[PDB]
Amino acid sequence: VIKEFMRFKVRMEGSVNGHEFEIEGEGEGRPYEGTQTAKLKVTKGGPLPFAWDILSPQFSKVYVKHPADIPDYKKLSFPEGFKWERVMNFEDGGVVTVTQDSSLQDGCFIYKVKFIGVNFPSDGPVMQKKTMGWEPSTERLYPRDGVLKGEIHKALKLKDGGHYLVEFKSIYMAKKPVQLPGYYYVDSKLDITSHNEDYTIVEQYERAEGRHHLFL
Amino acid sequence: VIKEFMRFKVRMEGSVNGHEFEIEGEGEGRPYEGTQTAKLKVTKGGPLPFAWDILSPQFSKVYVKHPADIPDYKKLSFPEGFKWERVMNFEDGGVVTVTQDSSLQDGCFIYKVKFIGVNFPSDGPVMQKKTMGWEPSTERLYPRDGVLKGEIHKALKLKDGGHYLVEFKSIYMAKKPVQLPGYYYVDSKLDITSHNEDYTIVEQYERAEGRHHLFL
Amino acid sequence: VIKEFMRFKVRMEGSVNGHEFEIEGEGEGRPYEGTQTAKLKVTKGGPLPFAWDILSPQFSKVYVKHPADIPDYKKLSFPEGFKWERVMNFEDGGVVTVTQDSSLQDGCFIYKVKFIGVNFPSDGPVMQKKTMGWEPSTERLYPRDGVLKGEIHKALKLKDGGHYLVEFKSIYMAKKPVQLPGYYYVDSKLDITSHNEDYTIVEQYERAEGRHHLFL
Amino acid sequence: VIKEFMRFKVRMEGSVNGHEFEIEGEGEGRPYEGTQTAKLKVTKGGPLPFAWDILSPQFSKVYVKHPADIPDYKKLSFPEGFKWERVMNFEDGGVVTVTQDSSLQDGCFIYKVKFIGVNFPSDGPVMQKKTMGWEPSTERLYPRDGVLKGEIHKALKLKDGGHYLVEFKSIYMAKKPVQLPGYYYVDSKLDITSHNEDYTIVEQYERAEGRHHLFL
Repeated sequence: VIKEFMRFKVRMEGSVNGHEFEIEGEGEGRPYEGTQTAKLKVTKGGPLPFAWDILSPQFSKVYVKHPADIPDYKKLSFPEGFKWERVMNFEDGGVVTVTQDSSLQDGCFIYKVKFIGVNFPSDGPVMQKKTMGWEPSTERLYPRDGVLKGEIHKALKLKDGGHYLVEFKSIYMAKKPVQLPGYYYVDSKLDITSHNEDYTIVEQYERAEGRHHLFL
Repeated sequence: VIKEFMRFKVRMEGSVNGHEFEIEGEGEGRPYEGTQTAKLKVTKGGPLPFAWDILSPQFSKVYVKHPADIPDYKKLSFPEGFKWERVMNFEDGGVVTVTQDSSLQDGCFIYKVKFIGVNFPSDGPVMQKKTMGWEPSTERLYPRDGVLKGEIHKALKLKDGGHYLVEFKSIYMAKKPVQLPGYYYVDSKLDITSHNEDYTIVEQYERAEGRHHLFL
Repeated sequence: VIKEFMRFKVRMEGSVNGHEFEIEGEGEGRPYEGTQTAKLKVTKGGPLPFAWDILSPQFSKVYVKHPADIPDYKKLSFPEGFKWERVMNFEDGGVVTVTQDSSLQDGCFIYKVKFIGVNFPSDGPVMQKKTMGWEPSTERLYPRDGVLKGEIHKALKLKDGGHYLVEFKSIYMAKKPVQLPGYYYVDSKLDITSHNEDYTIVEQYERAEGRHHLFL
Repeated sequence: VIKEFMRFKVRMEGSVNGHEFEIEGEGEGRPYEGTQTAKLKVTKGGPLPFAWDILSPQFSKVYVKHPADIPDYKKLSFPEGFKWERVMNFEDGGVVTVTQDSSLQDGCFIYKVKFIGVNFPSDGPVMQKKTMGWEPSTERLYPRDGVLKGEIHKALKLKDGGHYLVEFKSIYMAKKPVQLPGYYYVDSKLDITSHNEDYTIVEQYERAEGRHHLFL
C-alpha cells in the first residue's frame, strides 16, 4: 500500500501562549528514499505572532529511508496507520505537547495534528521571531512498552548568532502493534524552502534516513 | 460584575496517550469565599481509559479568596476575563499541556479548555486508574513578564499506598493587563464528591485561599 | 541528647563552574523553637566568584519546630544522626548536587558538606552576583523508600528587581529507620544578617516550622 | 605536546546515595586515532553498593579523533589543559554532577574527578546493580559562552532486557580561550572489557570520533 511516490494532506489545530490558529497543507515524497516536500497555509489565526520554525517538525516519518535489517515500524503500520505524540522542552521554559493521527485514504496519507505550546517568554526567540531554521539532527530510538520511542537534542539557529536549544521526546504508536526495531538512529534535515512575507504560506523539504550507530 | 454567588459553564476537548474525549459541565460557587462545586459529564470518548484525577484541576481560580492587601489579578481581569496555561510534569514521564479561556457572558462565567497528555507509561498509575485523589496543595505565585505565574508540587494518593508526584507550572494572563500581586501563596483542596461507576459523570468541590507566607 | 539550646560546627568542600573552595563555620540555636544562627568563613578559594546565596541553604533541619503529632524524623535520628542530599535545578540551567553528614560530638552537632555546582551561565545572576537573598519558602515533604523527601519552589530576589527561580529536591536519611511523618509542610525563612565586602565572612539566621496543610 | 601515544593517571572521589568512595587508575591510548583503555581500582569504600556503569564515563575526551576541519578544542588546550563538568539526569530521578580537571605532567595526562550522585531509588537498577553496559552513543556539541558544550541521550542495557535512560549534559572549559568548533557530533562506544567479582578492579576500552552531521 505504500508506493514509491506518495502524497499526503495535513491539518493542524494549535495554540501558542493563548494564540489559536489552524493550518492546512499537503505534501509528497518518496517514502523508501527518505525525501519529501510540504506546502502549508495558515487558514485561521494568521499572521502568526511566533516563529514558524516551532511548527515545521509537526507537519511525516513514514518517509524515513530504512535499511532492510531495521524494521520500519511506521511503514509496517499501514494501511491502518499510526499515531504519534511529542513533548518539546525548550531551554527558556517553553513546552509543547503534540498529538497526531496518521491514516491512509485511497492512496493518500492523511495527517491530523493538535498542538499546545505554553510558557514561552514574551521577549524570547519564539515570540520575537528570532529563529533561522533548524540544524540537521540525529534522533536516538528504542522500543519500549510495545511502541517506538525517540529523543533528539535539536537546535534553532538564532538571527543574532548562536543556538536556541530544544529537546524532543516522541512516541510512535501503531494502531495495531507491528514489529519493532532495536536501538537505532535517524538522521534528519528539515529546510524551509520558500515563504511569503508573513509566513502564512510556507514550503518545506525534509531528508531523513535510519541507521545503526556507526561503530556497530 | 463578580457577584457573591456566580455560576460557570465549562467544556474540554482533550487527549491522553492518543485517546480523544470531550467533557461538558457546569459549576457554581462563592468567588470571595474561595469555595465552589462542579459537575462534569463525558460527552465523547467515554468511558475514559485513564484516571479522572489528572482532569479534575482543569475544570476556576477566579473563586480564590484573597485578602484586601493582595491584588486579585484574576477577578480584576473581568468582565473581559483571562486565559490560563499549564504544564503538568509527572514523575514517571507523563507530560500534559493545557490552554484555557475564561470569559463572562450575562453573569455566567464561560470556560473553554484544551488538554493534551502524552508519554504516560501503559502500566503506570494514570493508565491503570490507580490514583485516589489529590493531597491538598500550596502554590507559589509571583509576577513575571506582566502576567501572573505559579508552581506547585502536587501528589496523587495511590490505591496501594504512597504518592504519585506531579509538578504544576501555570500561567494566568489577563486579556487586558491588570494589577499584579507580589510573591505569595495559594492553599487549595480539591475533592471528588460523587461519581457514577465509570466516572462519566463526576462532581467536585474545591476550596482555595490566597495569603502571604506565614513568616511575613 | 538534643537540648533546648544546641551549637553546631560545619565544614563544606565545594566547587562551582570549576572553582574550588572550602568553608568552615559554627552556629547555634533552639531546636524545639525552630530558630538558629550561623557564622561562616571561606578558608580556601576566596573570594568566591559567585553568589553566596546558593550556599546559604547548605549550612540544619534538626532545628525545625515540629508539633507533637508530626514525627520529628531528624531529631529522632540522634545521637547517631542522619545524612541529607539535594538537587537544586536553577531556571537558567545551573545544577547543584549536595551531600551532607550530620552527627553529634562534644554535645555539638557536626555537619560535613560536599557541593558540586555546574552549568551556570557566565553572565547569569549566580556568576555575576546579582542576587539579594531568598524569599521565605514552603517545602512539601512525604515518606518514600524508607526515607523522608521534600521539594520546594524557591526564588532568589534580583538586585534590580524580579526573581531567579530554583527548584529544590531533598532527601533526608536517618542512620537508623526512626519513625517517618506523613505528607506535611515546612515553612522556612533564611536571612543573611551581615557579611564583609567580599563575602568571606557571613552571618545567617533561619526560622523554620513544620505543620499540616492549613485546610486540614 | 600530545604524542601519537599518551598515558594517563586518574583519581576520583565520589559519593552515591550517601556512600563515599575513592578510585584510582591509569590508562593509555592513541589520541589522534580515538582509542584508549583504562584500568581502575576502588581504593576506599569498596565494594561499591551500586552499578559500576554510572562511573565508567567519568574516567578522557582528549582522545577523540577529529578531522582537520573541526577544531579539536580539547587537544588545543594543552599543555595547560582543560576542565570538564557534567550533569547526568536519570529517568527514575537519580541525578549526578561531576567536576574534573585535566592537566599534563611529565608527558602524562593527569585527571582529577569529583562526583556526587543523589536521589537514586533504592530498588532501582543503579542501587540493585541491574545494568550491563552502555549502548554506543552520539553527542551533539556546540560552542556557547566561550566554551564547548555537548548533550547526549544515553542508555544502560538492563540485565533482563530493555533500557534505562540517562541524559548527559557536559561542559568543556579549556584553561585558555583556544579555538572552538561549530555545531558537530561525537560518536563514542565504551566497553567494560573485564572486571573482578565485586567490581573493585575494572578495565575499560573506548572508541570516539568527531564528525559533521552525515547530511552535510
